[PDB]
Amino acid sequence: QCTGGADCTSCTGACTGCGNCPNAVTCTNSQHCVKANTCTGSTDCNTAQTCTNSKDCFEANTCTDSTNCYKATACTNSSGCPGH
Repeated sequence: QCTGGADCTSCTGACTGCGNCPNAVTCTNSQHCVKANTCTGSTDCNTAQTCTNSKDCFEANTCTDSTNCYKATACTNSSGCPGH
């Protein structure tokens, strides 16, 4: 269709397995959800409010299976969250 694989930087919707998006609001997985409202099993999460395996969950309230949870509330097996 447009977003499916490991390369986007083309569509302007939601990314689901690419690695590089333009102005998408969110992305499901991959590595390029920095300016997204919500990053799941991905990374770059400074604008979003949560993650599920992102290595940049700074402004995230929930982060499971991720690391570097700059100020988190719920953390189990993640890094940068309540524990360090």
